Amino acid sequence: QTDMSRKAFVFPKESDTSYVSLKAPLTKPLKAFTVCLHFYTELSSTRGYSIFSYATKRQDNEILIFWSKDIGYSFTVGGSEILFEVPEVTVAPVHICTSWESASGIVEFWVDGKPRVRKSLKKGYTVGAEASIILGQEQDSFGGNFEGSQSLVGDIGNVNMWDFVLSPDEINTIYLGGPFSPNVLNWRALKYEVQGEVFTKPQLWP
Amino acid sequence: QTDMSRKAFVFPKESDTSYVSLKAPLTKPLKAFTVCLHFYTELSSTRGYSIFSYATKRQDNEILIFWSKDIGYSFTVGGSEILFEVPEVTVAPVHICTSWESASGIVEFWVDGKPRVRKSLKKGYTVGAEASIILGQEQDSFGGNFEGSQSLVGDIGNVNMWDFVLSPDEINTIYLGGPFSPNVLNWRALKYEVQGEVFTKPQLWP
Amino acid sequence: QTDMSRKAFVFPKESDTSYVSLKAPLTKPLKAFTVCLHFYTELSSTRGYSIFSYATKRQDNEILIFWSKDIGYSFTVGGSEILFEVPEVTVAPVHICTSWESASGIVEFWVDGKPRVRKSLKKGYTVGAEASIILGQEQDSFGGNFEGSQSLVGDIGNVNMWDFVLSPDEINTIYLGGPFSPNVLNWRALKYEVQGEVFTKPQLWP
Amino acid sequence: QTDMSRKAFVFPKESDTSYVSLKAPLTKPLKAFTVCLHFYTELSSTRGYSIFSYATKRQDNEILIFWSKDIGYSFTVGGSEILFEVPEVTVAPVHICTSWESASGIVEFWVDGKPRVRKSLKKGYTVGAEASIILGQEQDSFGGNFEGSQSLVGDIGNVNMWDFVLSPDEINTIYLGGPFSPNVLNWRALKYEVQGEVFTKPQLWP
Amino acid sequence: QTDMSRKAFVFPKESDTSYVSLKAPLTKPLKAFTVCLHFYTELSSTRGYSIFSYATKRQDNEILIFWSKDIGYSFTVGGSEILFEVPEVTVAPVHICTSWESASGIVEFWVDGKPRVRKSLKKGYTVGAEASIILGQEQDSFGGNFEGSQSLVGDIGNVNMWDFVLSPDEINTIYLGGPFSPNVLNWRALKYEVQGEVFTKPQLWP
Amino acid sequence: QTDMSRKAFVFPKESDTSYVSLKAPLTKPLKAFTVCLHFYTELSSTRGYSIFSYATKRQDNEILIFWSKDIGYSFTVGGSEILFEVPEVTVAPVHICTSWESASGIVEFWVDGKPRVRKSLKKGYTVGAEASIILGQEQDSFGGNFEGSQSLVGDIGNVNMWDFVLSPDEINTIYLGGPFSPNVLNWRALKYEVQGEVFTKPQLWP
Amino acid sequence: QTDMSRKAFVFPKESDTSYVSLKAPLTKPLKAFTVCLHFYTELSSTRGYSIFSYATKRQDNEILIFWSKDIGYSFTVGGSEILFEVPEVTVAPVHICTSWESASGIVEFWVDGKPRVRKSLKKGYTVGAEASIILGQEQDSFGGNFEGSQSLVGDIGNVNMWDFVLSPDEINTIYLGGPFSPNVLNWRALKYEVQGEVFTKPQLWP
Amino acid sequence: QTDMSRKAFVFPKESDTSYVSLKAPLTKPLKAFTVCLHFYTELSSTRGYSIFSYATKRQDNEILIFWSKDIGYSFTVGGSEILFEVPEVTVAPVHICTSWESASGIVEFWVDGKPRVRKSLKKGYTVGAEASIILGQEQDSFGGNFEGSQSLVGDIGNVNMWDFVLSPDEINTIYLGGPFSPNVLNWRALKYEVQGEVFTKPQLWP
Amino acid sequence: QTDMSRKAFVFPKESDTSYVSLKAPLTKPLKAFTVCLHFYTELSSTRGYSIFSYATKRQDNEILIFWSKDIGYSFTVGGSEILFEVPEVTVAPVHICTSWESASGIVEFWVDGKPRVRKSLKKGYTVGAEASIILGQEQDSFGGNFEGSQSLVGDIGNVNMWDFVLSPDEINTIYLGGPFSPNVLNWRALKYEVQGEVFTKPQLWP
Ligand SMILES: [Ca+2]
Ligand SMILES: [Ca+2]
Ligand SMILES: [Ca+2]
Ligand SMILES: [Ca+2]
Ligand SMILES: [Ca+2]
Ligand SMILES: [Ca+2]
Ligand SMILES: [Ca+2]
Ligand SMILES: [Ca+2]
Ligand SMILES: [Ca+2]
Ligand SMILES: [Ca+2]
Ligand SMILES: [Ca+2]
Ligand SMILES: [Ca+2]
Ligand SMILES: [Ca+2]
Ligand SMILES: [Ca+2]
Ligand SMILES: [Ca+2]
Ligand SMILES: [Ca+2]
Ligand SMILES: [Ca+2]
Ligand SMILES: [Ca+2]
Repeated sequence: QTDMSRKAFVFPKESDTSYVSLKAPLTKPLKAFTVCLHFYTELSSTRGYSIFSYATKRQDNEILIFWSKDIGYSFTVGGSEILFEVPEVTVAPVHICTSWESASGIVEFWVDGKPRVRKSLKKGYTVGAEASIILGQEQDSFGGNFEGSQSLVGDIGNVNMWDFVLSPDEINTIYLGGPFSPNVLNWRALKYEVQGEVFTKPQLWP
Repeated sequence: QTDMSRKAFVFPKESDTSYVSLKAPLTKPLKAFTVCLHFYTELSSTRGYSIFSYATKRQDNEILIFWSKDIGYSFTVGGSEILFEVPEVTVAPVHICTSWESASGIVEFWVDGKPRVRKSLKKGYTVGAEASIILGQEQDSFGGNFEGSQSLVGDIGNVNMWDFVLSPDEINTIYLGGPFSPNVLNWRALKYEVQGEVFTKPQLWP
Repeated sequence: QTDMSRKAFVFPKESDTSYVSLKAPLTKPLKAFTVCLHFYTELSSTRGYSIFSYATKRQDNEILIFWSKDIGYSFTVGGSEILFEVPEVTVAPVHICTSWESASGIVEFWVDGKPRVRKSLKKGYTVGAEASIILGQEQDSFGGNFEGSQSLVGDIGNVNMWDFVLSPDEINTIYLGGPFSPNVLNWRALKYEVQGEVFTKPQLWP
Repeated sequence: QTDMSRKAFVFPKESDTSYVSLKAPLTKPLKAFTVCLHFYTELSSTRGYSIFSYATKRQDNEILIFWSKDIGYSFTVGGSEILFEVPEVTVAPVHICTSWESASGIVEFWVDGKPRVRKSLKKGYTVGAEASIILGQEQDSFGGNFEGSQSLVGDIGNVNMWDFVLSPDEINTIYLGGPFSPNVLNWRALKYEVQGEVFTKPQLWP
Repeated sequence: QTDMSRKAFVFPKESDTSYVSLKAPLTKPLKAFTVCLHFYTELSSTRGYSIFSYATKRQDNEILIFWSKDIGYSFTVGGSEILFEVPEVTVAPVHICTSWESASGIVEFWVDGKPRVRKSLKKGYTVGAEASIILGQEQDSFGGNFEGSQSLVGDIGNVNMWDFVLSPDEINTIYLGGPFSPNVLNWRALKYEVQGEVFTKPQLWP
Repeated sequence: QTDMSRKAFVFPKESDTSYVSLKAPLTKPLKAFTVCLHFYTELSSTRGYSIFSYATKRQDNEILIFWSKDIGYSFTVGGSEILFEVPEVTVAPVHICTSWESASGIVEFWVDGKPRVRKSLKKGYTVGAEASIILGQEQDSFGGNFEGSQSLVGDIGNVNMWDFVLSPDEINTIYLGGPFSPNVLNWRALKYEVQGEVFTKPQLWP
Repeated sequence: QTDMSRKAFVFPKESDTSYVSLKAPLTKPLKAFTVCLHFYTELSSTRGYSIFSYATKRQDNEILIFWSKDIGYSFTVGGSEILFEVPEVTVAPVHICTSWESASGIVEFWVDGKPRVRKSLKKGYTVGAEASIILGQEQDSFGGNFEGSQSLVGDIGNVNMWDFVLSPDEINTIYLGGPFSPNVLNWRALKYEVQGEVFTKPQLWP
Repeated sequence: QTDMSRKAFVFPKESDTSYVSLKAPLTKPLKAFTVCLHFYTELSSTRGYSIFSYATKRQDNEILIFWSKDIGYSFTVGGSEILFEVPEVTVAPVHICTSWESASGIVEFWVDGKPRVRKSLKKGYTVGAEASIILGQEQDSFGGNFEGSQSLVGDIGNVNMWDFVLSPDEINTIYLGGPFSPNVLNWRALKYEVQGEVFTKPQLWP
Repeated sequence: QTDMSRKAFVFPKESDTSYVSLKAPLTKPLKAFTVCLHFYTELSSTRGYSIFSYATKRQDNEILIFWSKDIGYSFTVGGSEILFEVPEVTVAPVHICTSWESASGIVEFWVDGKPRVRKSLKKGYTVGAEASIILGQEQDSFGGNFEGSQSLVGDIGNVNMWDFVLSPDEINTIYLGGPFSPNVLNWRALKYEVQGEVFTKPQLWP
């Protein structure tokens, strides 16, 4: 097993082929999820980029967190999308957590430990468990059809996924970094393979 | 009576049907009141929304705390309005306390523990005791005739009401959430009825 | 004598009839003085207003502390006037101390414990003891001829006066709320007469 | 959960009743750890005292940091003790960090950013996760059997725990106060209960 | 008031008659205080002496800061005592602050800007407001019964008293002589009476 | 000589006659100096003003610290000038230190304890000791020819002059007001002559 | 060797001739380096300037750290360049660390202890060992052809160089003034020739 | 060959089996050598220990750097011993360099960059090339017959060996750490075999 | 008169005949004085020696500064004596200032710029102005009867006398050698006569 503790994937150039693919142990479909990660990029002013691409064979945008230029975070489940407008962006490593509960469709979006207002999305939908989870690229087909103009350039790490909505107090722990253990996707117990020009480096963020 | 502590009502979509109705065990018509609440919504940039609607058969806007777009807090008692103009509104959870006394008609409006200047309103009025207290909607009938364009979207919680003007010292403790005991309307002992899509979730705020 | 400690005069409407007259014991002409007060008004958004009027039978602006629109504090003694041009004004209680010495005419203006540059005004003048001290109105005759366009709206309190120039240390103890003994006009021992709609309420400012 | 930054627990009298109990919801057993803390006491010449007591139900001294009078720091894991002799200790706040690695049993003790020599302890052992973590007292049973002659008298704070061995350059960051993310026990995000006479005060140490 | 700034009471010879009485405008009974002062004396290697003696009519040792031969500072409140043992003493001006809080009885003793360990004393007591404050002597009645063997011989100055516990940040400013405003007993505005052989000299200590 | 501690010269009106002349007990020509002073003036946005005018019969601008409108500080030695442009000036008391060394011509300028970049001026020059040092005016003869447009209005004090370049650590303590001994011009021991409307007052800055 | 600790090279004038040449007997060609330094200059808003110019006989820009006007830090290795655009330059002493690893070509750029995003440069290149390191000038031939329009004006110090990439924790140690051991270029152990008008002065920066 | 940069060998237990054997590519008999190393041990006050054991087939103490209890560093070549008395020894890592020259027998012994007095040992002797270099043990045969009472308990690292006398200037760089290239035994490029309980850890010294 | 600046009298040999006698332009009997001088001698562990001897026809010990072996500085006025005990003397040049005031009897004694505690002596006495000042001998008659066992051996210089008590500030400048103007006895303007073996030499102290 690989323990990524204090290590981040570095995607130091724009390309369509540098990416890492993550394997979840998940088999049953998701009635809820929380995903959290650190990322650090310069792109935000220049262009949009894919942060986190979760594609099932039914749907290439089954979970997508997308920075949209001059807009903010696009959050999409099942191809349906909502925006958390971010009007001023700062060159610092940013930590996000995003939780989606099917039963109500409530999306919480958390940036550096601050919550966004709970929006509604895709109430009653079910996320498929058979997924190609890709970091560094946007996939428009199951595990493929990357576009360089949507690649992440820079750092991504601490990528953790839960099959349930974390409470606010939990998320405070994640941000400050107290003890936690994910069950869908564990940074400390990460099954992954790396394709293209991708490096593991010490994380820049504490 | 439910201890709603740590929990908030989530109004995740614009609708004309999602509201919670709060039941006051209130006998005497109000010579004075204090209402305090947290809310968190992004609409402030976008449109007006009803924070707190208190209606009676003779008067639908018997108390209205209303965000008016690009203006700030409308405060109404008995159909008469005053404004606490807010030139710029943070996308953060806002705690407001508002207190009105019939003998003087002084309104104190408090935002996040900071007092606005006292303003006169409706000296010698007397607020009807038998009232429809609606969260999430503005109301024009006794308990209905809502408007989608004025529904709150996002969170409302810690809704406490006193039949008297708290001194500044109490209002400090409320903003701290220190030891206090409402008597008209107690979040720790809320009697309420929920209609439409309204969800009770962990509050996003201290 | 009334101990006004912790209490403020509230002028919640503009009128030319609401004023509180302060009775000084002073019988000997002032060759120097200091006047400190807390006030709270949003009128700065709107118009000029009298903070503090001190009229003698001869001269109605014997001491005037006046907010001049787009300018700031207009300090005039014996009808002659100086500006402390204030670049930016905010919705906060403001504590001012202003002291004048005949022997040199040095005016010191202190705002929230920050000194303005010393200016000379009316060197060699002498201020008459037989005066009418009015809060809430600018005063153009010994007890009257008020203008609504110049009234105070909101809060005035801690109105203390000395017949000598306080030192910088002494002023710091006023602002930080230490012990002091005003010998002309004592908030803790105020002889005063409310007229019209003026209220005594707890000071909003700590 | 409370942010304890800048604050310390004060245990101002010898007793067996005053303690604070820290919650670490660890799931996986600790194969390695680092614990760092600030403490301030004058007992060091009078008697021994428990700095940091970690107890499992099988083992009450599962991690103990103990000052042995006229000896120095006692570091025990799984009930076996090693001494870091300290021929004199001054009346000053002392920052200690101690790391233990199962894979080697190397114990690394740091006092005010100076390492002691590395020593071997409990090579191949494993520390149980379900534990009672106590400040101010020494445990002789899980969560209890405190003994006044072993209580801390004085201050303890900045209690941070990692489930891995910090490198020497990381420990300098802690000592110098650079940013860090404790993965087990986070002072910024501390979950605790207080029992008996214990107070939260501003830290005396920088 | 006298501005004592940079001036010290010199008690150059042993006597039982020479003392300074300090008048505090104090009427509320003190739930907490800070005493800070400079003193300079040879006696420390020879006999005990009163540093700072505060008496009420019911208690001659209401607050006492006493040097005890071969022991150190004795801090006593309401007649109950604790020792801050000073193992070895040198001939230099020493700046002390002492803080006491009723709500916990924590005594903070500060020597030249270094904190002693927090100790417990007289929790829940209250210090009487009507007091005789004497420098140079230890009083056993309200203002008398001095003893020559307990008199201070040497320099005392910068006697500042607060009715509240200064935070450590503050106290550093004190010891640096940063801007500070004592609200109970202020050097820069000292109301005092001298009896016998006490001289006002330039302070030796910077 | 006078100890001017905690006192400032006040130049409360614009004139050409009000100035104070400071006498340097100096006989040997200066190969280096440090001059530090506090001043407080509104003029900064209106017009230029002389801060510190040092003239000799050879050279009326032998040292000139001069505010040039919208430029900032002019520092001139021997009539040759360098600028420390200050793009925004604010109404606050400002402490400057300026240092000149002949052996290198390095000018250190310091504002409120922050150093400007070292610039070179007048390498190898030597400054005459027989000088008229005038505050409040720019002198264009040895001791006269003032210009009202160049007078200081406001306050100047703590003028301390050294015949050597203070190290940065020294200049730090000055700004803190640690103990220091200026050997050319000492505010604790100032010999001065006051001409016209100039007052000694308590200094407004801390 | 000379210990430059606490000392900076001052380049107080624009010149083509003022430089210091630093000697490293670097034997092995660099597959990695870190260079860290403090510099202080006002030119940032005026024009570009060379910070750190390292040349080999084959390549005049073998390592160059260059401020480029209204853009920021030009980092080039082997004549290939990347930009860390800086939109808004404080005039304050700035600490930078830059590291380059051949194996990846990852450039880390750190400004006042905060990392820029990692960028790719010259993957697989090797930096020549026989090199001339110039402070104060940009060199276009192995040891000359300096352009005064590119000279640094201001301070350079703490110039430490490692032949390997420092971890983030090592860089926090450098910036916080912790203990470090440079294996290529050592301010504590610096061997250099001053040429032209360069002075050694105490550093203006902590 | 391994780069042991920033790593140390750790001997955390007293044993006669834990050692590392260093394989010098030494082709020729040594007329001169320098050996420099960092080591860190408590034993110095307890008992003697081998630092650096060089044995040829002919001579088991061909070079031995030995801490003999209460004396200090025993330096012996060819079985002939000189003592550098170290009367006070401390718990700090100690960097030693030691050089011996056949042509003169002058031994330079350097402790933390301080030279001991030069001493004569074994003039004209010639050290054999066929040598077992052992760290952690003192060998009485070629590669064997260790004694647990002479083992190093603690850290050793930066083992660099030159077949020539380093000048003092070189030694300085060694101690501070600038660029150097050893030709007999290179820590940057080390061939070593590990026997028993020996660990490689991050070095504790900077 | 001779400017003796930078020069000291050297008394290289014990004798009862070597002295320098200093002539005071002093006529009014001293109500107060300060004397400051540098001396350097190794006798302090051998025997007592006269530092400074002031005689009148009526009183040979009118002012005596005397080192009394194992005690310290004997200071006597009118034959009344106080000791400033020195715990351990050091072999270095020492600067003392000692000052006396009749009106209070207070003695200030300064050693190397550090004040001793003020001690009372001879209050209300007056020192005779018709005086013989001798350096190098203790005089038991008006200008004679010296004792070799009391002679100074070594150096004395910078002997300055004021008819008044210098402030602490002033004494600092002395010790630093800032500009100062003695009015009783001026080393820059010295009248002296020399008998026996005394030499003028460059001063050893800085
Ligand atoms: Ca897609
Ligand atoms: Ca795409
Ligand atoms: Ca309505
Ligand atoms: Ca409506
Ligand atoms: Ca008028
Ligand atoms: Ca009017
Ligand atoms: Ca136990
Ligand atoms: Ca026990
Ligand atoms: Ca007593
Ligand atoms: Ca007594
Ligand atoms: Ca001019
Ligand atoms: Ca001029
Ligand atoms: Ca070039
Ligand atoms: Ca060039
Ligand atoms: Ca052997
Ligand atoms: Ca052996
Ligand atoms: Ca005698
Ligand atoms: Ca004699």
